[PDB]
Amino acid sequence: MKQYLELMQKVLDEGTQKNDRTGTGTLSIFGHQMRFNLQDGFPLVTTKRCHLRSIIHELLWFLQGDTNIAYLHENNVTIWDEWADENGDLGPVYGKQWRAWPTPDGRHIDQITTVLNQLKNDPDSRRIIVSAWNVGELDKMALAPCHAFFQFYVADGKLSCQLYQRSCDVFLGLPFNIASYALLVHMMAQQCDLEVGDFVWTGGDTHLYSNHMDQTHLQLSREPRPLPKLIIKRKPESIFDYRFEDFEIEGYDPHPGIKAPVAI
Amino acid sequence: MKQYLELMQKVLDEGTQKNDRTGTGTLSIFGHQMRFNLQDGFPLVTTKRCHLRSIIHELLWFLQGDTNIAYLHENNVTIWDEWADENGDLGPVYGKQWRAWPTPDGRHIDQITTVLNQLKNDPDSRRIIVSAWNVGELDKMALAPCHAFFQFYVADGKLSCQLYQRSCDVFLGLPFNIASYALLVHMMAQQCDLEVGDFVWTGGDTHLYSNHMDQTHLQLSREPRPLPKLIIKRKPESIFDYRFEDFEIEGYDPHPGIKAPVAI
Ligand SMILES: Nc1nc(N)c2c(n1)CC[C@@H](CNc1ccc(C(=O)N[C@@H](CCC(=O)O)C(=O)O)cc1)N2Cc1cn([C@H]2C[C@H](O)[C@@H](COP(=O)(O)O)O2)c(=O)[nH]c1=O
Ligand SMILES: Nc1nc(N)c2c(n1)CC[C@@H](CNc1ccc(C(=O)N[C@@H](CCC(=O)O)C(=O)O)cc1)N2
Ligand SMILES: O=c1[nH]c(=O)n([C@H]2C[C@H](O)[C@@H](COP(=O)(O)O)O2)cc1CO
Ligand code: NA
Ligand code: NA
Ligand code: NA
Repeated sequence: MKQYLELMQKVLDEGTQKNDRTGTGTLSIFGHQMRFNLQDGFPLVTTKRCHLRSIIHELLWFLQGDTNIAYLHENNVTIWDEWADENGDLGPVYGKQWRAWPTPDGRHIDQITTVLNQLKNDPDSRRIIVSAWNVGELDKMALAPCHAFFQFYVADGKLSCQLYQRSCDVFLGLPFNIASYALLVHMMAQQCDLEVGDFVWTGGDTHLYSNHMDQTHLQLSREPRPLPKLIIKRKPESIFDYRFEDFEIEGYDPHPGIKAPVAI
Repeated sequence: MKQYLELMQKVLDEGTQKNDRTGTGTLSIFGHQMRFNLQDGFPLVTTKRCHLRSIIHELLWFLQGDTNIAYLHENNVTIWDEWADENGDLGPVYGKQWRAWPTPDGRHIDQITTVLNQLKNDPDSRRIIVSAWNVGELDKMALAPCHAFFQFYVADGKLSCQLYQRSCDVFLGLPFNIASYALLVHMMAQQCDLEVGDFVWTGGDTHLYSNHMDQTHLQLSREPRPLPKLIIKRKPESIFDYRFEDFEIEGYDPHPGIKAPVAI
């Protein structure tokens, strides 16, 4: 995507060399923002093939409030493998915080249900937020959330969303993270009878790993292609009733996939 | 400031009409980002007179963990009067969440001490974060947090900070928000023996109130003046031990103040 390839070139040209948690090393910038008008097309990177199978199941898993990777296994999804405990648990990561944020007094807040009701009853609200950054449970989480915080917004019948990503592996993570939240905006918009607006991506520590450089130079040599179109084939009874089969990406004609080793 | 006046003009050129909680009406955009290199000067708006005294005291109050306006009144600061209850209490807003975020298992997390220790011991960490968005306590707060989430970053011996402001009153609120976080970066950098880097401001619902329009255009007719310079005159033994008199602002030569009504 044009904005994505501009970010990748900016990190190369302007990033500072950092040592990181993994010992791999990165080039890093701090603070970036991109905007995708979702009526221009679904923002799925075209300069390498990105597989949505795993994205979609993961988002459906988040929405079910699930943090045990069994559901992912049942669908041959392995991306949470490293971090699950001997019983297949990750602790209270995204799904738990989205669906059952615990109050200090033993109650719970369903942030997804709250946002749905805010969009349907108070669409002008400036407080339509889902946060995974539960400070009091970070220690129990298998991994600290990268997509920390997102906010919805309604203007002129269009639903927009902004994601704050505290830490962004530009090569391996960001294509999938953009697609996940773009998919969620379409789902939310459908359940609230809204049109789709913008997906705004904001990054904190935005980096390229030092062993992703050959892959980065290859990708930057490729020209982007027109964006595909997301079709939702069925309107479920609620945001919690979608199925993998409900989604079709029409007209996705990407360049070949690019493999690179993940920093553990 | 150049960046601030460009934001005002963008809301005016690109914003849409929204009703709002307060009944006033706004012109708003969703998603914005701007940067202030703090080595260029202290980013206190010059195209109207802004009163740094309230900004400083409010920040010292936050850092104490206080959420009652009595301290502010001891120092003739009235900016929180409209939302306090009969006893001066705001509920568990910024200061409480910064210093003592309550967990479900009875603990409290001092996020300011946490990020100070991360900056001293693990400055490459990608999760040097303070959040005020405590979902489980929003209903106890007089106002939901506007400057909701911020992240620190270190490169080339300089401390940077990014704020996610989910809701921004551009004319009345934003000048105070920018200066407050810039001051905090200087204080943190002092305590960590770092130089100052960038303050990155990111906005969610970024709006001009309908009854701020004549004031906004008056300000836009003015040329920014040179940024003032912040001098800190002591190194306290901790981030919690600063005093109002430790700060001096040099070379602040603003255009006249512009009065506007706050939306309650
Ligand atoms: N959907 C999603 N994506 C994730 N990437 C992701 C998860 N779920 C959940 C967990 C973990 C999964 N880890 C993996 C990601 C990718 C592969 C992998 O090899 N994929 C292939 C094949 C895929 C396919 O076939 O379709 C391929 O893609 O080709 C393996 C494991 N993550 C977190 C995550 C991390 N990071 C960065 C920021 C920092 O570099 C560092 C954090 O470290 P720190 O705490 O110090 O900041 O990980 C992001 O940027 N975004 C993120 O979501
Ligand atoms: N809608 C809304 N709600 C909030 N709670 C909120 C904000 N906006 C924005 C920032 C913060 C509240 N801080 C302030 C900041 C400034 C003033 C103020 O009075 N400024 C004028 C004087 C006006 C006059 O004399 O008529 C000046 O600068 O001279 C009041 C409160 N929080
Ligand atoms: O620091 C601030 N900066 C700021 O701009 N505001 C403004 C944003 C909104 O106009 C208003 C909050 O109202 P609301 O929760 O509906 O967004 O106060 C409020 C605060 C309070 O800290
Ligand atoms: Na940038
Ligand atoms: Na504590
Ligand atoms: Na003190």
